[PDB]
Amino acid sequence: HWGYGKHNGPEHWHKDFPIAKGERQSPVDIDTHTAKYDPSLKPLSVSYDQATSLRILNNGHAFNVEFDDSQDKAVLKGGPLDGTYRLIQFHFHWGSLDGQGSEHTVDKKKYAAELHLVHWNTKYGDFGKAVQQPDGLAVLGIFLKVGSAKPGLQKVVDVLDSIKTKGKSADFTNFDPRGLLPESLDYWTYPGSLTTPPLLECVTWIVLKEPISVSSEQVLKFRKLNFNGEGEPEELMVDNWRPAQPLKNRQIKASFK
Ligand SMILES: NS(=O)(=O)c1ccc(NC(=O)COc2ccc3c(c2)OC(=O)CC3)cc1
Ligand SMILES: [Zn+2]
Repeated sequence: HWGYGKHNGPEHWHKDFPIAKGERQSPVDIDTHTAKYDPSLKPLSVSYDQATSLRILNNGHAFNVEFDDSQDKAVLKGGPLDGTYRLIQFHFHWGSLDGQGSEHTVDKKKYAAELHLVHWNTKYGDFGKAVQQPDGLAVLGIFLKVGSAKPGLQKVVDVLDSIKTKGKSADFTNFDPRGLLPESLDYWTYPGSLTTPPLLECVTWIVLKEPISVSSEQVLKFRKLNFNGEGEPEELMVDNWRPAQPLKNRQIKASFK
């Protein structure tokens, strides 16, 4: 099956998922000089005060913190979006070394990790239908650099021992995702895709300019997770990122001058 190894990694995905060579694939390099300020972009509206986290799962490619998305509780609106997008899960991508790990890059710079807060357009009724639509998802991407610890991430870090291997899950209630945001909501935006199979071209990408700082110990703990299931040779969950894909016929717009 697909993964991030030499024999099943990103260069192989097109054989089972031909859209991997499509016209709006993600991630991309964000060339900050070529991104144009769009004064018609509105501020992002992040309404997470009623978020209800439920569970954390190691799915064999990352860990997902999952939310109750059966009502409008944690929603993203505004920015480039029309309508209301409900938070369903967040996860990260990260490297084996602090110098790599992000999916998006900024002037070819790689951050140590990248957080994806995944939301689906409520006009499509549930997540499975949304991913079949060109405006079905809005993913908020936030870069992680290594420096000072992020206090709001520590609850995530400390449960990872309990989901070391693929298929393990743990209760994860009462987690506040606002503790993962940077101060500024300035962003870049462009039309793209899921960055893992099935690579569907259903995502409005909203990538924040301001990274968050996490400590070396925090990302160290991400790197102790396993891609494999319990009882099967240990493969550390590192470098679970897809590299930048061709921009093709797309413009990245900036919300800020
Ligand atoms: N890296 S990315 O572009 O942000 C990116 C973001 C999101 C995805 N896809 C998903 O999360 C899938 O969600 C699901 C899928 C299946 C089921 C679910 C929830 O619940 C169940 O009942 C069992 C079935 C891929 C990539
Ligand atoms: Zn992701």
